[PDB]
Amino acid sequence: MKLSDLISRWIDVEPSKNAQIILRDRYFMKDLDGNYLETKWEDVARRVARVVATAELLNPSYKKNEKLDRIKEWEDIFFRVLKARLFIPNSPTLFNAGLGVKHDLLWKPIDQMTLEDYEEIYRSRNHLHMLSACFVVPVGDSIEEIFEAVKEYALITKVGGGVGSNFSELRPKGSFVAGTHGKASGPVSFMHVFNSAISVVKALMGILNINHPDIEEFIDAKKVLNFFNLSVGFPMDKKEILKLYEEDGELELSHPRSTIRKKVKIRELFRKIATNAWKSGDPGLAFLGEMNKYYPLYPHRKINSTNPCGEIGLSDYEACNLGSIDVAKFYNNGFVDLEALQELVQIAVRFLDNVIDVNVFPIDKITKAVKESRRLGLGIMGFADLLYKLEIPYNSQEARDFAANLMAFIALHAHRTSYELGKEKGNFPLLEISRYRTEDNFVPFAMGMSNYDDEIREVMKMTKEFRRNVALLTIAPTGSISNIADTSSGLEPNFLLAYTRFVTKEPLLYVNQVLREKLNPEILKRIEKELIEKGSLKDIPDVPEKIKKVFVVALDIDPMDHLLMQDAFQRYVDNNISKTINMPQSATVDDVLNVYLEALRTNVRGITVYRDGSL
Amino acid sequence: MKLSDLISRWIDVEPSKNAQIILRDRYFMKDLDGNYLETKWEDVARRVARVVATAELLNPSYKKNEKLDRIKEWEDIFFRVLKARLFIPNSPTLFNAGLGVKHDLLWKPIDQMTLEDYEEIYRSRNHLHMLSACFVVPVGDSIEEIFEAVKEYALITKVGGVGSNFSELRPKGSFVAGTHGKASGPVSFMHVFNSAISVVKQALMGILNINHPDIEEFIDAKKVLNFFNLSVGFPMDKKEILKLYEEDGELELSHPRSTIRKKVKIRELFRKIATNAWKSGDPGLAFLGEMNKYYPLYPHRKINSTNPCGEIGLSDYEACNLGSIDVAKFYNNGFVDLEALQELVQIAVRFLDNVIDVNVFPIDKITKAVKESRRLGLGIMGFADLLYKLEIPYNSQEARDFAANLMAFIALHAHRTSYELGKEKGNFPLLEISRYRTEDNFVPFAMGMSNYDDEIREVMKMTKEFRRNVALLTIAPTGSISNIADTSSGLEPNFLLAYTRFLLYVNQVLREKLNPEILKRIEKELIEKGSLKDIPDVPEKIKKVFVVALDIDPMDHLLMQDAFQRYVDNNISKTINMPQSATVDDVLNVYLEALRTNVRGITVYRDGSL
Ligand SMILES: Nc1ncnc2c1ncn2[C@H]1C[C@H](O)[C@@H](COP(=O)(O)OP(=O)(O)OP(=O)(O)O)O1
Ligand SMILES: Nc1ncnc2c1ncn2[C@H]1C[C@H](O)[C@@H](COP(=O)(O)OP(=O)(O)OP(=O)(O)O)O1
Ligand SMILES: O=c1ccn([C@@H]2O[C@H](COP(=O)(O)OP(=O)(O)O)[C@@H](O)[C@H]2O)c(=O)[nH]1
Ligand SMILES: O=c1ccn([C@@H]2O[C@H](COP(=O)(O)OP(=O)(O)O)[C@@H](O)[C@H]2O)c(=O)[nH]1
Ligand SMILES: [Mg+2]
Ligand SMILES: [Mg+2]
Repeated sequence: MKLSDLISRWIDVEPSKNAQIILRDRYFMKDLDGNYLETKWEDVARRVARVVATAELLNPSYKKNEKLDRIKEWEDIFFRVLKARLFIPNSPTLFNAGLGVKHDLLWKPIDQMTLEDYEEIYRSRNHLHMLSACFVVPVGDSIEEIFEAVKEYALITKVGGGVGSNFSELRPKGSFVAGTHGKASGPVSFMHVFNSAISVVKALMGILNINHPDIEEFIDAKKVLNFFNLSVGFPMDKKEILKLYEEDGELELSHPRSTIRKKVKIRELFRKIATNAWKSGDPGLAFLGEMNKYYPLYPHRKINSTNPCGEIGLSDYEACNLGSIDVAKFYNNGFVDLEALQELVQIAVRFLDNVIDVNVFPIDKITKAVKESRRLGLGIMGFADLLYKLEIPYNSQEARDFAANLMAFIALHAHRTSYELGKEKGNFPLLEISRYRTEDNFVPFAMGMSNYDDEIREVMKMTKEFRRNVALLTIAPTGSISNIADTSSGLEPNFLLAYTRFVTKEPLLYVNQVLREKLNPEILKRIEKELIEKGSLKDIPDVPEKIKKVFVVALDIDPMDHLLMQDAFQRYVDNNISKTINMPQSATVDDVLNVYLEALRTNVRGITVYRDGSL
Repeated sequence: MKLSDLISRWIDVEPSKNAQIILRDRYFMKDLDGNYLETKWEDVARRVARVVATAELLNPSYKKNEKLDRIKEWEDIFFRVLKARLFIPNSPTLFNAGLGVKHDLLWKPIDQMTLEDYEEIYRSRNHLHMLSACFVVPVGDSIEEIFEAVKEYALITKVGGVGSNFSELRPKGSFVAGTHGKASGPVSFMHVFNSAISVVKQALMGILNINHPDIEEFIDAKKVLNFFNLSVGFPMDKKEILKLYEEDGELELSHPRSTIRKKVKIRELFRKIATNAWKSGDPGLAFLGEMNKYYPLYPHRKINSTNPCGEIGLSDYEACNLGSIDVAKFYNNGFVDLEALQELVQIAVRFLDNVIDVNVFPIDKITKAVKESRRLGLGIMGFADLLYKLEIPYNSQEARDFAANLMAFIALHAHRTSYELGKEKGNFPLLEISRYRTEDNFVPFAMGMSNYDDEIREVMKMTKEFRRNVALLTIAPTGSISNIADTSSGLEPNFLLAYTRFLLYVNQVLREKLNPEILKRIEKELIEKGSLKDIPDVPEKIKKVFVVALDIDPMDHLLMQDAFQRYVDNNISKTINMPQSATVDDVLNVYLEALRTNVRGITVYRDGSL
């Protein structure tokens, strides 16, 4: 089917009542009187579309005469595509698009739009029209830098971004300084200033490397640092670490600018991490090494840290804007409609590329970084619900293969578009010095799970000359936009099939739409209460097999099947993937370690685990 | 007696065992293995004397061919005055002078020094060569400026004490034309500063104006910010606030970037301040308005904060280096040796003024605000011990008249030294646009309790043409330097006559004027009861004279602060000590009196509080 026909099937469907509460809450614009400028999703769509379309001015391929009706093509498409809720950019894009712009340009009917209107939009974008979500900033070994980073966190947060850092440069607690001669506080201490800053500018990523002398104390640093997610950094190769472990080897903890040295059994270090994650979900693992392995600019540039949820490895001062396709709405008669998914990837990658052009950053080292690489994060949401529609159990193999294929297709046409764009609009500045140029068989992910592999290699070849973006794909958690879209989040399985929203306060008993659209209505009413008490189908009498096997939830799916699904997707994603490894209450410390080890033998770039009943 | 004879009396009097312990712990320079480069107070004195003498390199009135002689004469006068402990610069000067300078150079004999040697000292001063106690930084109403400020706190603290007025920060809940938000408030924002300092190894000043919407929350913000002293700012005239209180009127709380506004009874507010001070000692009162009244650069520059102990009111990015004279060493047969004192005062001013030129700051706008104003903080210590020798009770009008004359004489000669350095080296860049120039009869303290006033008036007039410094005087706490000097602290009475602190003292003047054996006898009781008051079979004359802090009532405390402040161009560190049984009304009563006197701030501590 044609995108245009699918759009016509979605465009007049309004968001549900649950999304609407969310929209009125933080998403509809409010004039300084506290009033409402937007009252319906449609309006937000109009605003965002118009503004993102605006980046077409900067297009060297357009002449004049043509430029107007042209931007009026992209605004309509972008518009149609977001009204349908077929593609949605990260929240920042939706809050801040067109802040600074005059209130009568943003919503006026399109065929009253003039060329000068779109130039005015371009110019009126103020210092809070920050349309991206992920940032990383460094924190060098120095006070001037430490406290400049605290300032940077604040400002990025003011504008609605999430940021992280590797703190491994900070010399250990106890070090010599002069300096001052007072002794170095250590990174775990300095992270308190980071924590305190954000407590007052109303989540962050904090990484320390496994070989830092203070690591043991970091692993323990939330037993506080309540605005931090913490992960343990592995900048060496995965294989190197897995080896050392299986030999019961020892690790040298040391730092360039100190004389503090220690040796620890790596198994014990892992046990310490495992226990704390077992206890409370922190810290995660970040396989920095593995991220660099696939980084076009490594070792010229370096990936040292992820943003708060791990899904973008970013170099210093680099940011990345994201958005996601609801693959659930591409379900056509037992198949994913590839003909409509392709056009939309085409459309989405241009949209996201356009965002960068209309974007404003609090710190122009970040503006620089961004213009230089133009790293995007096209992803998906609604995947679990799509598995539902296709009758594929999440925890299966079929599911992972399908996943790998879906992702592979998207990867393909996403990059083919970075191509057609690097042609039409000019290469991302740093192409030349990238592994796309000086390498040969450079692929920004592992592959090995799809037919599309060979076509992908070609394209990465056609990409030695034309390429708008260092990278293009990710899988975000989509905590909010999957809500807006009425669909499951990112690549996660549904946590529950049924729960109780309270109206604001009344029992509104929500059941998953697809469960409704498939399981018998009488059956449902019987089981409902029990489903909500147990949070799963599996132990419920008189529900057919077909259905318990298809409509699995996160806790129905064992840790390993989670891990392996993450692997399938990482194989065709250039950035990382946000994935919680859910573990049953009855899981042990050993169970966590085993997850960790498996993670080591797969192509996952990080690890988050969550034990049910932990916190 | 000439200063140089005075010097000969004290130069060989060894720092006491207690003083020497302190010197080792934190003043004697150590080499890069924790070995001792300095083992004697004399070494400190040499090093500091020489570094500061080096400033003479930049003297425009010396020809290149007299410089070496002049530089060495200053090192020598500085060295002697310091070894004798007649005058001592603020700790940072002790800690840091000479950092970055080859060792073979700091302590070498003066006879052997060349013009090149001084030049090598001047040019090898590193970024830790930070010689000032007191800083104030602005904290403007943006995320940008708030976190810049925090980084400055970090930086100053890493090398230094700092205060801010947080009043620019829109009230908690305010509209943020920035974004979705609601401004967090000055108080929460101050938590970032406390947290930064909890982590940078080196006390902080936090001020919020009485009429900022968050003042109530502020006043309670320590009923944490464990690193802050807090004060209420009164930017408006002291008279105006007294009137309001007497009329039982109301104060509007507002902020130029908020719609948050509220009315409060000034009395209930004051009583709340006082209630907390009564419990805990915080917050103090900072009479900003009264600091601006005497601020030569007002209204073009403005004073919004003090440093941590409140003794220097400073404009944005301004820093100030302190130094104190031990006035007890000036006692001579019933009198203060005013001849000797005047010479030291001239030296002490040049010394402090030279410290500027060899001082390195960690932020260029401080370098600039200091070069432009050249504010000094010459003060006194040993005042209480002096009174003992003079047989004058601290709690009497006799002491306070003595204090005013004493401080008036010092003020006199200091401003007169400032004229002379103005003439010899050049005026403080902003002389031309200050009230010493653009206004007649301007005086930067209230005067009014000395025969020296007239004389001070005309030195101020003369200072129309030449003036090296916008301001010269303070009275600092002198917590550590008065120990280095074996004397009493600032203008404070001795807190105790005999006491063990971490071991044993016993007041040296009391040792000297008390009948021994009937010291031995009573010594047990005094050491526990903490006063001579209720020990019998001790005069009387001794009882009257040898009073301690808790023997002196709060008004006698406060009026001594008044007496000195009439003759100090900056402010004054004085604790108004209250007995345990004092009441919240006794504290209000202090404040009311504070408002009538010429005091520039208030600190109260009730015995038994914390
Ligand atoms: N005063 C301090 N207290 C605690 N830690 C400090 C202090 N000053 C610096 N540190 C920590 C911060 C960094 O982790 C590290 C480097 O400090 P920095 O400000 O760079 O000193 P420096 O660079 O002048 O001396 P160094 O050459 O030793 O790095 O030590
Ligand atoms: N996200 C936030 N959380 C808490 N307080 C904030 C936040 N953002 C700003 N503030 C407070 C900090 C300052 O006191 C005040 C000013 O913020 P600031 O960054 O100056 O906004 P702005 O200058 O961009 O716009 P404006 O000054 O016109 O409101 O608001
Ligand atoms: O409340 C939030 C949620 C997310 N993020 C950041 O936005 C990224 C994308 O998260 P998600 O897709 O879950 O957010 P959404 O765009 O659906 O609101 C996260 O990894 C974080 O870097 C953030 O700063 N604040
Ligand atoms: O630990 C300290 C003690 C004092 N001061 C500063 O020095 C001023 C005066 O302190 P004092 O005279 O007691 O210090 P000393 O010169 O005796 O070391 C204070 O208000 C602060 O500005 C500081 O920065 N850190
Ligand atoms: Mg450094
Ligand atoms: Mg602002």
